[PDB]
Amino acid sequence: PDEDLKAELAATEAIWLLRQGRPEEVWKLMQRLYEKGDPALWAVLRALLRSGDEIAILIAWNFMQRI
Amino acid sequence: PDEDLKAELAATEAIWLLRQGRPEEVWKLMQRLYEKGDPALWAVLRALLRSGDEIAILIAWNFMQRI
Amino acid sequence: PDEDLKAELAATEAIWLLRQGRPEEVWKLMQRLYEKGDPALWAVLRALLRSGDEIAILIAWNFMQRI
Amino acid sequence: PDEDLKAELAATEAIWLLRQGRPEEVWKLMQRLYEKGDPALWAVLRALLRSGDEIAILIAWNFMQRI
Amino acid sequence: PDEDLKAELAATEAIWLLRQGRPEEVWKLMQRLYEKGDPALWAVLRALLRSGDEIAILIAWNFMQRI
Amino acid sequence: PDEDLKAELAATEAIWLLRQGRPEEVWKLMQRLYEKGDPALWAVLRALLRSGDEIAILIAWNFMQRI
Amino acid sequence: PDEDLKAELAATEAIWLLRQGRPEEVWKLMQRLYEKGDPALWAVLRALLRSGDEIAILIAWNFMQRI
Amino acid sequence: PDEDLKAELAATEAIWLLRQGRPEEVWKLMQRLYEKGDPALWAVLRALLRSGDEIAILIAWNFMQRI
Amino acid sequence: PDEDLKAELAATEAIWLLRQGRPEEVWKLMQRLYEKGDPALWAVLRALLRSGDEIAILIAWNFMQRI
Amino acid sequence: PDEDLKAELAATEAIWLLRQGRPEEVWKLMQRLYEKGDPALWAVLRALLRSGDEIAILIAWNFMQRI
Amino acid sequence: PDEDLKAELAATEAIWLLRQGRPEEVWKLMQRLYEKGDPALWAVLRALLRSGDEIAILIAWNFMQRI
Amino acid sequence: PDEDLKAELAATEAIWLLRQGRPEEVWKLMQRLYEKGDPALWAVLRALLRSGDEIAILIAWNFMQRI
Amino acid sequence: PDEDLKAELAATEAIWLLRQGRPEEVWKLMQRLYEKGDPALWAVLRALLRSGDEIAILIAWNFMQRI
Amino acid sequence: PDEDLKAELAATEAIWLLRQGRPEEVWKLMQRLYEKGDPALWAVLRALLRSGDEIAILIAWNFMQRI
Repeated sequence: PDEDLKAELAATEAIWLLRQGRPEEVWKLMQRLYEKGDPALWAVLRALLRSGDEIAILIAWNFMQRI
Repeated sequence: PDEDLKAELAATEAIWLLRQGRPEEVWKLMQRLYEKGDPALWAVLRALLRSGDEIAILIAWNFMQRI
Repeated sequence: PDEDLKAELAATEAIWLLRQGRPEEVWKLMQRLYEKGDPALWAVLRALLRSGDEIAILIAWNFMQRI
Repeated sequence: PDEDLKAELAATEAIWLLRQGRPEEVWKLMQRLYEKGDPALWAVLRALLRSGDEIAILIAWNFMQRI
Repeated sequence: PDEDLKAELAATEAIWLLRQGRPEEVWKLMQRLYEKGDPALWAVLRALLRSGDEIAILIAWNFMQRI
Repeated sequence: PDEDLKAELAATEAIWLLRQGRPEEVWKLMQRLYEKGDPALWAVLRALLRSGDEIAILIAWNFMQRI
Repeated sequence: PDEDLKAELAATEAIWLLRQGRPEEVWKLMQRLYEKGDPALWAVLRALLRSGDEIAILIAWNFMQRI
Repeated sequence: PDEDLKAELAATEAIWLLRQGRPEEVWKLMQRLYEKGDPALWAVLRALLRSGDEIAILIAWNFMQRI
Repeated sequence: PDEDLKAELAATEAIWLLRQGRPEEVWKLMQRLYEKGDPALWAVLRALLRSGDEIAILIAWNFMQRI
Repeated sequence: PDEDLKAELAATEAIWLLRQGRPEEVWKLMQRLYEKGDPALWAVLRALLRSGDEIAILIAWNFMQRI
Repeated sequence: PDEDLKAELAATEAIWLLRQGRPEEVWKLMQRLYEKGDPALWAVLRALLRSGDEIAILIAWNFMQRI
Repeated sequence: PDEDLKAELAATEAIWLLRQGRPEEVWKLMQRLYEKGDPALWAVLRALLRSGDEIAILIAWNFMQRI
Repeated sequence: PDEDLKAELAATEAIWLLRQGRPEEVWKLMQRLYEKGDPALWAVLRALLRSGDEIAILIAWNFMQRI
Repeated sequence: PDEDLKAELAATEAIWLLRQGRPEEVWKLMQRLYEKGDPALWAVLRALLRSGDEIAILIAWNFMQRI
């Protein structure tokens, strides 16, 4: 399932950007995934919610509140 | 009470879709239940809230916020 | 795998009928599944055997003894 | 003793089919072994009985009840 | 990385204003940072969220809910 | 600092109204404080949030969500 | 997935030959699998490595050292 | 450092392919990284060595033995 | 008291420069504060002395030995 | 099974030569067994590997690395 | 013994390059030391082997295998 | 950061000279580093202060007292 | 058995050279012993393997891998 | 190394003079060692610092403060 690989890679990139302090790029990544209709958006959301970081949690909440 | 059977089946389908990674179909299921006025919507919401899964919980919150 | 969804729904309906006290309807459900050649029959049997209820266990034994 | 190898392979295939959810194919395997007069039938029966799975146990009982 | 120094100073000023009881000035500081496109906004948000103060937490939530 | 006295009195009145079962009057008090630009609004909010009462907490959240 | 069944059977035959004291036949089995390009070679290697038997471990090392 | 992102992605893909049972593709990934001179090869090697999986460990050893 | 804010910011910058490994800039910061007669010099000295870092402690001692 | 007796005798002679300090004769014994195609080679290898002696272990590794 | 100082410096540089993620430069350092006939090569090897890092250990093994 | 490598090497040389009983050479090393304006002077000072050796501590104090 | 004395002396010299930091001389000693056909080579190898020193262990492995 | 003997003798004489209550003679000994450029000065300083006697410690500090 290459879709699962793409989900894993998207979550890895999202958490890396989080660790590098680029919430704007996390938001842009989620935006691109949503615009494409890519299901990896939900893997990114799951990784953000389970990261345990407050900024990531609020990012996930706010992005779910708009899709 | 066939209504209770339908509620059980709706909650089972919703949780199964959740485990299969189809949040979009969970949302569509909730949308159809709401549009038809089916009370099984609340059984689905209860199952989501008690699933213990973050994505399901956020889905339940966001869907209650619109009906 | 929608086959797995159908199996889950069949097992949920069977256990619900059991809880509602309709062994005749459980038997009829198993009969219909067998007539169709539907593999969900085995999911129903597994759920009955693991229910821990004596009536369900005897129903499962007796139905397996005829297929 | 290539007969022991064939018994091992038959039991492995039977338990694999069990894990893959194909009781019909387990039954067909047992039927073929019985038709050929192959002693690996008893290895299959022993593996099913010691698997600890209720469906396998009932399959073993019902098949011994007909040979 | 003088950007990290600016982030540290912004978070220090935000928490100091919090201790001095000026939520309005915290909000104005966040507004200025957002207007300039300064990444120190996220350092301020992180400090507010991890301060453990209810007013700061609500301020952070409400401000993220508008950018 | 008579401003601190006014903050203390506002918080005392808010909590008293809460104990007397007048959420409408708590809301009106917060409304008047906001209209006049009085910083005692934040003391009232802090007292409501730390009261540990569910109605007061929801009142504080909802009022912060509008100013 | 018949590929998984073939992997299981290859590993079972390899470990059986090991228990029967035929390392030459284990090597020939691995050679045949490699010649055919069969992925069951890796299942055989994994079974040998996890067997905990010194001869099997050395066989696995030496065969990986040549493919 | 986008080089660190690429290293993270390469290691994630390598471990995912490992979980999907494609040692051949892990080897091809390492081969491509070596051919291009990409430093992510060492991130892949480190992930394999620390995965705790025997096949990954042997793959890492054998690949380091040829570069 | 904006004087207290300036003291807090001076101490934060001094400890940040310390963490970044710029003792020369810590010394220059103290020199500027002394030249301007700014009381934040003592906040910087206090932060250095309580940092628990040997280099900072010696810097504080040596600078006090000249003012 | 006189083959098992020959394997036992070969392993006994190999370990005795080991205790007598004649690694050259152990190597020559293994060479003769390999040249004749005698399966007792593997019994000797197993005895060396399980002897717990470093020299015997290295001898076994090096000899397997050439057959 | 300036030879001991040079050995210490070579080992420090090797471990630093290891921490900086430059295995290629560790290999080049070892190659230069070997080419010049410098005994600090063995200090580097010892430091790599006792570092407890898997990549360094494999580097040390592979380099000793070629000199 | 080759500056960090130079700092590491300077601290290693300083501590080695300390072990060799050459305080004069430690002082000369610090003098050269100061004359060149090399920031590795502070790494040397930190290593001396954390060495736990009384002579090194006094050397560090006395040298900081003159720069 | 004067050959046992020669083995003891060879092992003592090898371990002494090891303690003196001369791996090249250990290798040359092993080379001379091998060239002359002296059985003390195996005593040297055993002493190196049981020394517990990583460099000695690698030396023993590599030298056995060539004779 | 007769230099080490001379260092030992200088430290012994210094500590003996300390026990005899002649700090002036300790100071004169240090002065002579410094004037002649003898490295035994540092052995004397080390012995004084590690003696645990307050007068010796202050003597060592004050003398290091002048060389």
